[PDB]
Amino acid sequence: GITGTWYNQLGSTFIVTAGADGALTGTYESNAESRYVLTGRYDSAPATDGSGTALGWTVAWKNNYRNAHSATTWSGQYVGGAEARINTQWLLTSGTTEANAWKSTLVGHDTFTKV
Amino acid sequence: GITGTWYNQLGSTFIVTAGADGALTGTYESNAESRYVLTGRYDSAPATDGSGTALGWTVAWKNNYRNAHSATTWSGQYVGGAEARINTQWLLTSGTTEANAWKSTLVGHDTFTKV
Amino acid sequence: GITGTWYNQLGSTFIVTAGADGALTGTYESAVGNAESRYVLTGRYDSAPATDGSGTALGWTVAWKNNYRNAHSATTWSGQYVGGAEARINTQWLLTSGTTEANAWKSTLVGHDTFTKVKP
Amino acid sequence: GITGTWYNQLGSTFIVTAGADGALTGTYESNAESRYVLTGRYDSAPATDGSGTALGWTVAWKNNYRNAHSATTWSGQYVGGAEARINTQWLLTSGTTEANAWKSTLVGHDTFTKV
Repeated sequence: GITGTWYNQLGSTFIVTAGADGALTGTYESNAESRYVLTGRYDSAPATDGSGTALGWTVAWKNNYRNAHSATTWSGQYVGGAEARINTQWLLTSGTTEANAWKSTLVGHDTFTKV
Repeated sequence: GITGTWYNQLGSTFIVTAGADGALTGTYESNAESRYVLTGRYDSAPATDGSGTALGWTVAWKNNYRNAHSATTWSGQYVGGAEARINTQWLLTSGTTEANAWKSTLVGHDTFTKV
Repeated sequence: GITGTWYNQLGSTFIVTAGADGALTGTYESAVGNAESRYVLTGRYDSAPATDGSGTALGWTVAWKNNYRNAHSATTWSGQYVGGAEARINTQWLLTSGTTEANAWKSTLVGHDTFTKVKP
Repeated sequence: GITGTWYNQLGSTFIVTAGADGALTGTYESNAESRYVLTGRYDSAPATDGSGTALGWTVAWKNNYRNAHSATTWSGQYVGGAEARINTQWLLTSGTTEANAWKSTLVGHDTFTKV
């Protein structure tokens, strides 16, 4: 259910493989200059009462072409069924000096679908 | 610098290895029954201006003894200096039904040190 | 056009008046949680926003205590109003329950709400 | 416990009156130029178990002299006694265009004391 290609509504696309050990690994494409490594974890033996599957991943925004000095972690759940969704909240953290530490983190949410 | 053993106020311990091209691997404990796998990423080429090093990691709270059907993601930055510390904000998502999604996700923060 | 009656995706109703001094005053009625009947709200908004088509920053608070019950908790919504055809307010919110020191790590929930003047 | 002047480590100062209704009213100072109105709510009947006292408040960052086109909300709790403190998580949202909303909200924490 998780393994595959997921789209948000801003044109972003990620491809993930959900491993039996509970590993999540893939590529987030914000172009080869826009592709980044993702890595995370998921609940590999979820409850079967209609609850969703807890998961999370991280992208550090560096590849072989560019570097944003920042990272995004998404925390959320997979909802199967009808048309599957991954509903998430995210944190974006940027490298800053001590003095700008207070404005280092952005918070948001994102929903991914299989189409 | 990142590589090593870290602690938080509440006495949890996390062991990381920072890979030369941005990977993070390790364990998070709070005894082996409290040991879980972490995985994440970091900026392997941070600014030279005194800024910190962005990073993130995830833990799914399942091991071979336990499953709380939830996962936590930490987004933050490593600050090398007088005292090396990792300053984070985090998100804990639980698997919930669609009716309870609204109360699925906790938010907090955590400071890690090597001491 | 912030003043008025607003609905979120889960059918909660927010009745608010935007005054001249940047004040936000009203009532909230939730469709979920340890809740029943109206709760008092107060907040602030930017009463002289930019012209560039940026939205209007705003915020408000509800403590979940009325004459019928007390959930020992408060939510704050932080967001922006976007005017026009289908007007709307997009928010991220934080819900803090009172806890003892030991349980404080789990005292805050975070979430996102979207309000529209039409009920879903 | 709550009415009076509170200070963060940042320097910022906030003076509040907690009314019997559960109203919070006051000013947030960082000179007139840096003074802003705050309004909020608190639980005027907290449990007795030793649970802190839930509150929140908002400041829109406009006064007669400047306008940042932004608003911050603090969600947190009051913990009384000698080292009485208010612990909060905050959100700061900036008015942005639709294209830019994904980066409109910052998150962080702050701790307020009486000294």
